Amino acid sequence: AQNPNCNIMIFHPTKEEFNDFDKYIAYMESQGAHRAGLAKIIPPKEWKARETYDNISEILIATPLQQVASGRAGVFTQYHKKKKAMTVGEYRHLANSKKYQTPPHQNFEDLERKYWKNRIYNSPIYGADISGSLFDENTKQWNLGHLGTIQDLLEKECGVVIEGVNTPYLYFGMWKTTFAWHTEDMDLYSINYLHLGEPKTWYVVPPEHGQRLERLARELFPGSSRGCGAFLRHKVALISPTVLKENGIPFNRITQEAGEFMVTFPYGYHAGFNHGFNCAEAINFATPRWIDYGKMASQCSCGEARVTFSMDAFVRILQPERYDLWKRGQD
Ligand SMILES: O=C(O)CNC(=O)C(=O)O
Ligand SMILES: [Mg+2]
Ligand code: NI
Ligand SMILES: [Zn+2]
Repeated sequence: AQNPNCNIMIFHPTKEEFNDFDKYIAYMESQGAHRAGLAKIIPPKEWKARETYDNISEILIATPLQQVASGRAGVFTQYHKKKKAMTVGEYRHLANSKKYQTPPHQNFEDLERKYWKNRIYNSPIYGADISGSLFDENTKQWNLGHLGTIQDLLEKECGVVIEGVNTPYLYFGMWKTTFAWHTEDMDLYSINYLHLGEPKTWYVVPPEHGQRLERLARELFPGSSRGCGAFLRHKVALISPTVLKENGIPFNRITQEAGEFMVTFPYGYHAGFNHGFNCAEAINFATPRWIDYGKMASQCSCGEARVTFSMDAFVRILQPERYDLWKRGQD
């Protein structure tokens, strides 16, 4: 069995190997990459996502989210308070202000220590989940707006034709902005490209051990667990590496830098934080190997997780018993 310790693998495709996205994903899995839950892909040196970022300040962040924490430094939840709209130029200036900017630090490790010590005492503002793309239309390789759609994958594998669309999302981050522990909707893959700015640190639990993280989360967030049988779908809970290590939960960590892709694999729980002002683009995708994960994915029916239009069909076709109850949650 390849990668039996479930280490995060790093790939360096050549420009030739960068042509066929599906084939490269399947290659990485042949090497055991999925066992980690997360892989890094460094593009060939010849590739570029677009020519310059010199003209992005006019993108609007219609609903910036202030991420307010509750709990203790290593075990906390965050709620998202909606803020007034601002442009990316306005948000970048805010990120760089004395109140929000990255503190002085020695290296990524020192910064990680400072994040876990101090995150809860601040409320950074995240421009998350903005429909759009920063890939040039002329970028033909690994262009996250030109991927094969999940609807088409389901049609190709299973013969069924369904409504829905699959588009990318932009994320504008600042120091301490946080993504809580989650898997993707319907335990899909994700791919994330860091277009510019400061790094993003990721934590990940191997898919084969995801249920160990779930059991810990039920113990650490006991009221949330009674409220919902899949409350990590709410995307609000944080657990630090120190707490994971104290509880024996297998995990890995890695830092993504500008110019690099990350892939998350079906049922790979992940969480993380941004080092400073940055912009990422991400989208969900599927392969044939996902279908069985999609059939088994948990679902939030308490009503909190409230998701996209396109998830309806995935539930309807892959999980027809749950359909009914899950849709009561969404309506
Ligand atoms: O970048 C972020 O804030 C969160 N991204 C993801 O969870 C992802 O790409 O799957
Ligand atoms: Mg602009
Ligand atoms: Ni994710
Ligand atoms: Zn729920």
